[PDB]
Amino acid sequence: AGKKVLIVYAHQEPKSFNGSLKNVAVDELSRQGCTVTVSDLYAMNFEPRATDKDITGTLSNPEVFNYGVETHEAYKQRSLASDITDEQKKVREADLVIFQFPLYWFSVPAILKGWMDRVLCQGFAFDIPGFYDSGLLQGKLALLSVTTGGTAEMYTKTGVNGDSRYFLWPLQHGTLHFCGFKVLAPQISFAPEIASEEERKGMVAAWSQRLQTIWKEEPIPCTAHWHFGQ
Amino acid sequence: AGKKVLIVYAHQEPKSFNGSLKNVAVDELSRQGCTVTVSDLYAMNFEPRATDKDITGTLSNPEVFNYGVETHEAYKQRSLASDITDEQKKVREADLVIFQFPLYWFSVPAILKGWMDRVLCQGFAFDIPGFYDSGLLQGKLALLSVTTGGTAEMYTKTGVNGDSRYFLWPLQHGTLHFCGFKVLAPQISFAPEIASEEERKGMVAAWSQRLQTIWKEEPIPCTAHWHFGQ
Ligand SMILES: Cc1cc2nc3c(=O)[nH]c(=O)nc-3n(C[C@H](O)[C@H](O)[C@H](O)COP(=O)(O)OP(=O)(O)OC[C@H]3O[C@@H](n4cnc5c(N)ncnc54)[C@H](O)[C@@H]3O)c2cc1C
Ligand SMILES: Cc1cc2nc3c(=O)[nH]c(=O)nc-3n(C[C@H](O)[C@H](O)[C@H](O)COP(=O)(O)OP(=O)(O)OC[C@H]3O[C@@H](n4cnc5c(N)ncnc54)[C@H](O)[C@@H]3O)c2cc1C
Ligand SMILES: COc1cccc2c(C)cc(=O)[nH]c12
Ligand SMILES: COc1cccc2c(C)cc(=O)[nH]c12
Ligand SMILES: [Zn+2]
Ligand SMILES: [Zn+2]
Repeated sequence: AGKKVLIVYAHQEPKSFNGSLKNVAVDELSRQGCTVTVSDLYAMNFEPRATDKDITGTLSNPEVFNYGVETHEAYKQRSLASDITDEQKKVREADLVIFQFPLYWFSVPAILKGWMDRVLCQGFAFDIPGFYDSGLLQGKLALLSVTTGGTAEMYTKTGVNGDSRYFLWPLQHGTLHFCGFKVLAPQISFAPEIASEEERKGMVAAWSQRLQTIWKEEPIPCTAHWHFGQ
Repeated sequence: AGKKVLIVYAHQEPKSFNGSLKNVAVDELSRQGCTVTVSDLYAMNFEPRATDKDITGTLSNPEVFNYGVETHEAYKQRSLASDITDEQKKVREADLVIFQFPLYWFSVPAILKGWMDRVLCQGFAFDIPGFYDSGLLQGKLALLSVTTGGTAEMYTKTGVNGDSRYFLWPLQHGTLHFCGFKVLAPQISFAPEIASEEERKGMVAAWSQRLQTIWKEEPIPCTAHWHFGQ
């Protein structure tokens, strides 16, 4: 409906399976009348390193540099690098944030890890206190749309990779829940490089079709039990 | 003696607590007669992004860029960027790789994420297929030395952060095990910033003491059961 979506997208190749998933999301959400923004990290050459270049003002302690202290202070003073504050404005206005990425080492590619490290700073995304259900991005929805090398069978409790939910923990809970997001169920598109033409088409359309009803979903309970069972 | 250690270190500040932990590791291993090499990622301005610049000369398929494929072929045809192959030589020669970093979003800082993404390429670290135990770095030891913001109590199974072992899974299992490493128990230095001066000394001194008999240690069983089970 009347909602803003930010898609944070992390793939080098527009003709990729990730690129297709990002474009069907843009096409489907735009069809519904949503306001849609994409941060295409590699095309923006997004800086992933957390450095002292991310602060442009007088440092709180120029003798011993502490990235988290300095960026928290910079956020309050408005002295963060503008690439960071550009992304913060997108996130502040968004009702839903979708992350579209290939799994790299059971996690996000580094360029996207750098977006989380630098954009989700203290004062903007959380405060101490003001995290988990009290995070500063409360009200907002987030969803991981992930592609894998490994097959769905590999990513089971007794498969070699363990259950797919296990590698979701640091991203869903440690990052998105910590910032206050409600987490929608992940979209995992398994092993598209191995899959047939028709399985690949089906995976694209399953995503497109789920997006038709995304505003009707409830978030997951983003708890240890959900991720690990027991 | 004779062992080679590589320390891959990811902190911006030489006077940091991470910096102190890296420096006692160098002091202690050097005292024992070990060959020691440090990759100081921030001081190297190490590139974290996985891009086509990682291949020199010409591409295996310059119409559709697939990073895994292109870097696999580059590795085989000795055509990877020299920042990558410089790291790979350090890893190839090392008996033990220590990673020293502050926890960022239940994981490694993006600069060290990019080291894993770009250094541990197919053909070097693992083959498809050719992993976990068919994994090309077998024989090597790896150890995560992590500092946290949250206290040990926060990091228990019913604490807000969940168990420490839960965030360890993508690094120890999805990355280090997958590559063939035997994984030594993690060194976790919980919450240095909230001091005291004496307890901080204590944590530096336990790390130094542990490194005294590091070569006597048995690896962990790097299993779903160790990370999640009872
Ligand atoms: C550094 C690194 C670390 C990795 N770590 C892991 C890991 O820990 N665990 C794991 O499982 N995997 C891992 N992988 C594998 C990685 O997750 C997969 O290679 C990636 O998820 C595949 O997605 P893709 O977009 O690149 O696929 P592509 O190679 O782009 O897609 C496969 C095929 O789909 C085709 N296609 C594109 N669009 C469409 C469409 N509209 N309809 C039909 N077909 C289409 C493409 O043309 C291509 O033929 C790793 C890879 C790298 C490089
Ligand atoms: C982007 C980001 C994401 C984060 N995500 C998480 C997360 O997911 N989970 C989490 O728990 N935390 C997280 N943190 C917090 C982070 O892990 C801690 O801030 C960090 O681990 C502190 O380690 P440090 O080396 O920077 O401590 P420092 O601030 O460098 O130092 C601690 C104290 O020890 C002093 N010191 C240095 N050397 C010695 C010495 N030899 N003896 C005694 N004292 C010494 C220092 O001067 C300082 O006073 C995050 C931080 C950031 C910026
Ligand atoms: C290309 O596929 C891959 C590349 C790198 C790592 C993995 C892991 C850790 C599991 C998996 O199933 N596939 C992988
Ligand atoms: C400054 O401390 C922190 C910064 C950013 C994230 C965390 C998380 C996820 C848990 C925690 O205990 N502390 C954190
Ligand atoms: Zn959660
Ligand atoms: Zn394992």
